[PDB]
Amino acid sequence: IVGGYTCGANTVPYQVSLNSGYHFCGGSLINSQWVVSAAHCYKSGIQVRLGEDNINVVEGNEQFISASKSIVHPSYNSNTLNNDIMLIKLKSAASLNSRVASISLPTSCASAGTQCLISGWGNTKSSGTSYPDVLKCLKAPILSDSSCKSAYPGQITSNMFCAGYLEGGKDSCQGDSGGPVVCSGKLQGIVSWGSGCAQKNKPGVYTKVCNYVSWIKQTIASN
Ligand SMILES: [NH3+]Cc1ccccc1
Ligand SMILES: [Ca+2]
Repeated sequence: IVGGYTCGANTVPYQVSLNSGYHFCGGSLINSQWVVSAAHCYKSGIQVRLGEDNINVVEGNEQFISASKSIVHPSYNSNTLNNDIMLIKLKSAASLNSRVASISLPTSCASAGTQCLISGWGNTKSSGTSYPDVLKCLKAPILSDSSCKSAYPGQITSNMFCAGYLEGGKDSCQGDSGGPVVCSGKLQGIVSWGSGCAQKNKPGVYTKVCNYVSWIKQTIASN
């Protein structure tokens, strides 16, 4: 996250870190046994880390649970990043409390102008590299589809939305991928892609979760 603020420990209780020896992507806890992330975060050998603030220090609220199954969306296209969504089942259920909690799925799609919260452990610089150890947060609005398509001609599908600031300065970045965009207490987006971080006229692009609720619910019910 570029241009954000330190969230505070366990203030984003649905945020997870995906770990393969190191943090590589975010995700969101949607019930005691399932996480949703980006398909472009797929790899084998995922450990899900819940209850994290500092990802390099054991602070006492962590739960570390290995994945038993990963399910990339049937129509994910790695060239265009259309359908950039994946489900991860945990080998055992997490223990839910105030500091480790699920986030609700949306019943309706959020409109442009809605303010959302984006969070992650990704790069904090637009030029160069500095990775934080504690969770960073950013408040940002959903942009109109017309502004999003104007920023990225030929690249925005109905399964994507833009959020952020056309003036630049504040954005998600590498290492935030897979993490949550929460608006009005519901999971509306997944950090997906963009051109660089925090550049003028190049806002972040997010997977539009409201288009996937039926797939999520049916997949969880049968796996
Ligand atoms: N600035 C949006 C973004 C770029 C690369 C990875 C994740 C997010
Ligand atoms: Ca920790």
